[PDB]
Order: sequence, then structure tokens, then C-alpha cells
Amino acid sequence: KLSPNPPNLTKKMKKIVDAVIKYKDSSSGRQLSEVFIQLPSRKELPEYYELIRKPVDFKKIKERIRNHKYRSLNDLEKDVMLLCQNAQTFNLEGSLIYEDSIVLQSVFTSVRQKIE
Ligand SMILES: Nc1nnc2c([nH]c3ccccc32)c1-c1ccccc1
Repeated sequence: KLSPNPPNLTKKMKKIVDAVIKYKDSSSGRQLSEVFIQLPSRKELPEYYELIRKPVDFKKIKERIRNHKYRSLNDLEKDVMLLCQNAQTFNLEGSLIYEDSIVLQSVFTSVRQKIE
């Protein structure tokens, strides 16, 4: 049970993550975040957990905002960048999931800059 963040910070983290999650592909209209909202279980995808040291998904990113685990936008950014790097490790270059993760990193940076 961590000490609560200032409300403005919690509110800002949620605003940024909400915008990344809602973002739609600029050609197909697909919500890029969809595959990354909730990890498959270990039973469903054991190869993922065999490879990736610290699985994260947008559900966990929201939990870490909620529980005040992130103490700044930099802590939040580190986990969103980890989510995308994990995608780049488990999926091939030139796969849609890989290339979607590169786009989502750019969306996070852009939205954070705007909300700041
Ligand atoms: N190749 C993937 N690669 N990365 C992830 C993922 N699901 C996630 C759910 C949450 C976080 C990362 C991932 C998948 C996947 C996509 C379709 C079906 C099963 C898993």
C-alpha cells in the first residue's frame, strides 16, 4: 500500500494511457492497442512466459496507475516502452504485432508531449 500520488498526476497518467489505448491506425482504423490489453495466461501461451522476463499489458499498466506504483510520468513511460520492447522480442520484424508496437511507442511519446 503505497502513499497516494497527487490526484493531478494520477489523472494525467490515466489520460495518457487512455489516449494510447483508443488510438486508431491511420489507414485501417484498427485499434492498435487491442492485442496488448490483456496477456494470454501462462497455460494459453507458455512460450511467451518462457522468453519474456517481465510481461506487461495495458491492464497491468492501469493497475500500476491505480495503485500509485508509478511515481512520475517517467515511471509510466518506462513500462509502456517495456510493453513495446517485449512485443519486439516475441514477434518478428515485419509482423503486424511488431510494427504495431513501434507505432504505439510513437503514440505514447506524442500524447505525453501534448498532455504536458
Ligand atoms: N503475439 C503476441 N504478442 N504480444 C502479445 C500478445 N498478446 C498480448 C497481450 C498482452 C501483452 C502482450 C501481448 C500476442 C498474441 C496475439 C494474438 C494471439 C495470442 C497472443
